[PDB]
Amino acid sequence: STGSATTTPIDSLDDAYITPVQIGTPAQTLNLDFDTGSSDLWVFSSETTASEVDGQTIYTPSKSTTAKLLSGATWSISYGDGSSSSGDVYTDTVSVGGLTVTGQAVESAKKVSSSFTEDSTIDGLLGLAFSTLNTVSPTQQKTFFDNAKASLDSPVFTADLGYHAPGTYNFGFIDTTAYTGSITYTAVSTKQGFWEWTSTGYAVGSGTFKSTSIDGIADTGTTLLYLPATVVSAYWAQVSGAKSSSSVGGYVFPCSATLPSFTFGVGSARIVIPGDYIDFGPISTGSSSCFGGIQSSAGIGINIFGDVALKAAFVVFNGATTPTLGFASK
Repeated sequence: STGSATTTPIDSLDDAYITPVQIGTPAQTLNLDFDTGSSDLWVFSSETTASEVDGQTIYTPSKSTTAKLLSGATWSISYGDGSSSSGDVYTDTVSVGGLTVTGQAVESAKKVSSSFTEDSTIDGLLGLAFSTLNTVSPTQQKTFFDNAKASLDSPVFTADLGYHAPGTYNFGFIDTTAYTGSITYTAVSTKQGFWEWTSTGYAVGSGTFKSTSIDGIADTGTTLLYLPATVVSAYWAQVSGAKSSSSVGGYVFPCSATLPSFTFGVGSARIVIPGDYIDFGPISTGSSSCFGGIQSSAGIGINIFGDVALKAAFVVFNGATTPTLGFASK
């Protein structure tokens, strides 16, 4: 089997991407944030505290003939941005782009933090990291991908995120028309439960490539590119007037600037992020200070190849017995 679903930016900045997901019988379609940095499939639901719902589409298990309470199971998750959610668990039929899993754990939110409430466009998350990170207790649950894997033509999924445009998540096949040149594969460590890999270096604009190992995670659920302070300083030093602002929470730059590209290494291959991808616009409406898309990972504890990086590539998440990651230009 295979699946193929379009993923669409939630706003004009590509802050996140939503992908329609069918849950239950008859289908209830919710728009979920596919997150390769976490491993819970959770949804706004008929159980979510009413004051914490503001425009989201909810899953109502009582209206699904295939829903079953997973008795005694609870979940609670906290994300790197400080947001959180928690609740109880149903199993139900879940389909993505024509690919169906029966008995998927669908984590129903009883509570969500303010950031989720305030984002009316995201109806929940679909985790695509390793199932060892799944938060369901006392019986840990598998991700949609883990459940689907044995049925897939090939044990892979691909992320093809657009810049200010829709893109695609495919399951079970590699669309050889969706990228240019060849795919370069690189080793993954699953020790922390993430799609963790080591980039071979970077360049700023037309500058020389610096060969240096940068361990980080491929995380579709993080907007920006978070890298070591040394690397980030080298980038922003090439932008007149750019500075790190503690009041704003990162690097800002004059909105009048033209940003240089940023290149990252994947083995001997190179992925180029155009300068425009690094512009996150005015810090507040009407400001002439713009927020940068490359930020320091210092104090996160991990480097994160978020959407800014991933959208510059066609990315293969290879979930074979020995997992790997592939990157191609597109």
